[PDB]
Amino acid sequence: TDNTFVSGNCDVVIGIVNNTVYDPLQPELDS
Amino acid sequence: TDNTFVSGNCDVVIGIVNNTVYDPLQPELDS
Repeated sequence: TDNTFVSGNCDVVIGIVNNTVYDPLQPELDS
Repeated sequence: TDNTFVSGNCDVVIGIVNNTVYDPLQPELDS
């Protein structure tokens, strides 16, 4: 999430691909 | 907080206005 920005939806961009975007706040939830 | 930067106080800038700055970390800590 720090290296990318969320804009629009996935049905707009032409050629978009699916991949897992790492979120650094998720593993911190266990604290 | 990610789209803005914290500098100085509110008594310096001329024309500053009051609003609610959304912190994405609030729902993460509550969840």
